Amino acid sequence: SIGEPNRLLCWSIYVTKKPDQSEEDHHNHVSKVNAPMMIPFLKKYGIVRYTVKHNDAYSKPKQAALMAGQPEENVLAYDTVFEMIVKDIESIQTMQKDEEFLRTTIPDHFNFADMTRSKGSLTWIEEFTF
Amino acid sequence: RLLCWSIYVTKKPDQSEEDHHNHVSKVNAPMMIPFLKKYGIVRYTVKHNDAYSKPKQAALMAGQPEENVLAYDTVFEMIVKDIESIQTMQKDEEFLRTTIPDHFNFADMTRSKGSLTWIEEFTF
Repeated sequence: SIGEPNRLLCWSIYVTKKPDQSEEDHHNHVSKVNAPMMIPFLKKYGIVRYTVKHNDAYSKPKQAALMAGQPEENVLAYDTVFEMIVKDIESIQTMQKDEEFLRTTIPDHFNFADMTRSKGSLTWIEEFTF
Repeated sequence: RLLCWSIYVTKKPDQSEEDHHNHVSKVNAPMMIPFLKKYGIVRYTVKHNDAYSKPKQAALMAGQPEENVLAYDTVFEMIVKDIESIQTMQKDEEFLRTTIPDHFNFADMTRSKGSLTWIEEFTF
């Protein structure tokens, strides 16, 4: 019954925006509509931290200057990345079975995500703050 | 707006998972911390997609096509207030002297990627 201790986990979702949609629209929906919607469920299931990472018109010129010289192929091209730190997987498995979470959030994904081109990652992490 | 400098690495093709992640945590990471501190770096997060996380990833993503899995072995995240903090570090000759050759010990540098993003963050 003794087991390897639980390490901090990061659950990350990589979102490509809908083809027709504009960057403004995608990013507005995510920060203004989809984020307030998610906050409640994350609190409830004991998510440590929630980070939304934007690669939009504000970051891309900073990105082009920092990575000048690199081929476009060496850039990760997702419009948004959502990241949730949790202490254990069961937090997120239970939230994925939440009928309320699902009927709320799942149809909203069709307003900003191309699901044929989105990805997920569940990692254990080492974090250092300075 | 805080920024996130993210590097996505696939292990060297003739290297085991065990060795990749051992190298990253024990060799690369203590090499990097001094430089990250010294420049303006706020937070450094190493994410590991190895045999500890993969069974948890599979349980959680059960049913989904394998193509939906992000395939990188390690992901390195640097929070900074400006790109200038990363640039200054990437022109430190002792940083370059030591960290570049170390990349050849863990990363397949044909299949690595970077991203720079601005972040929204809510702590609970």
